[PDB]
Amino acid sequence: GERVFGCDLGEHLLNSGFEVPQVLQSCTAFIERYGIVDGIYRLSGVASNIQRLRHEFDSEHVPDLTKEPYVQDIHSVGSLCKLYFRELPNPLLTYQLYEKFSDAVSAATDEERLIKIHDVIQQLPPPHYRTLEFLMRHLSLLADYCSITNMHAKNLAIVWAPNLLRSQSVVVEFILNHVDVLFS
Repeated sequence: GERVFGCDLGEHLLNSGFEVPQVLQSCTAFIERYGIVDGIYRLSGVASNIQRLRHEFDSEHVPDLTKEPYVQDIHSVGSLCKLYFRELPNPLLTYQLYEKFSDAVSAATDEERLIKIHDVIQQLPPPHYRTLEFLMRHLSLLADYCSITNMHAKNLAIVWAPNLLRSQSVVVEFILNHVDVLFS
């Protein structure tokens, strides 16, 4: 189409043919291999570096992040990944389900929260469902490395939630902590 950043997620995936966005695949693949570092997603890239990457991906060009000059500035990749989500015109968790997600996590026990959160996730439209599963599995994998990155699930969810769920980090942390059962 005409652009990637700011394009509705469903429209973008209809256009590209990918299960989840190429930019998400590229950023996560890079981070999982080369970005297992202190402060992943906490620290930020240099703005000029983020805008360069944005401009490339926004043209549907896939830059080779694993080669210089990209391979050095890990945090521009993490920043870019978050920014893709921040610019979606309908957030990842969707406007339609925003209140249901909040209410779900407000249940009194983890069992009831699990059931209620599950029921909300199951009504996400397919492009949102697939993209959320892929992101949550990436952040769960990263949380395994928390002794290196100093990024536990709680802090991953705090940095991420504003980009994903808007009209909150409790909802995102709960999904992250239960990704295997919620996407089984």
